[PDB]
Amino acid sequence: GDQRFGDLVFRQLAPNVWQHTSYLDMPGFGAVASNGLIVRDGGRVLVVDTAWTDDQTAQILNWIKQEINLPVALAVVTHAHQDKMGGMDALHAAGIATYANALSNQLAPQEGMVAAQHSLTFAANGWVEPATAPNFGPLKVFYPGPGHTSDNITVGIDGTDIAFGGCLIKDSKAKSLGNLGDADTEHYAASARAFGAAFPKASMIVMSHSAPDSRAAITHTARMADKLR
Ligand SMILES: Nc1cc(-c2nn[nH]n2)c(S(N)(=O)=O)cc1S(N)(=O)=O
Ligand SMILES: [Zn+2]
Repeated sequence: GDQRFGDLVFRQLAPNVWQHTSYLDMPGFGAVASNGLIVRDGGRVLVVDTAWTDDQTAQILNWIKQEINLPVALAVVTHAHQDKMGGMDALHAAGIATYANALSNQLAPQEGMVAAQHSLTFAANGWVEPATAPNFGPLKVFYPGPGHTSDNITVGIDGTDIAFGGCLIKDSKAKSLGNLGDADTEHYAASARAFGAAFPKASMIVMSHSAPDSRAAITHTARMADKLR
């Protein structure tokens, strides 16, 4: 099921969707996995999140070239942390248009990241303003509210039963909400539930640090976050 390519792992989730996995070795802690997505939309490819580094992200582009052999139209990055935006330079060097929440772009310098080249903005209910997400095809971007970070965004894949929660969502058997360093403990539970309500028919929930899970990943994350309030 899992395909090893260089230092990365690729898993096909649907006929047109793959999960990319990259690892960062943390001294005395062990290797930390981070997941993103690759979506084929006809004659082009769309990417959600970079890998931890530029070299790992260049390896994602190399896998796309070999396995799909279609051009990457754009990438969406889900917040200004290393696991999601660490490889922006490799996207830019390749000529790929990059998009992130305007807030992620504003926080990127303080977070030691390079901003995406375009900014997404959101309505009062969390849905992306469509003029800011042109020709996004099946990528349905939703800002669920502050949680893992104040800028965290999520992506539903239209035409599939998949939705990507990024670092906001943890798996159904997680014992904690992960790095809470930049988190909004007050609003986390409502943000997790808002992601679930935005994509109510998504049955496969993809996240940054666990393998794809059922909707119990959303409800369990919300239940752990209810304890932070
Ligand atoms: N272990 C780890 C977990 C998280 C995490 N993400 N979501 N929940 N926790 C993050 S993140 N996205 O930066 O906040 C980074 C690391 S590290 N120190 O780079 O290994
Ligand atoms: Zn993060």
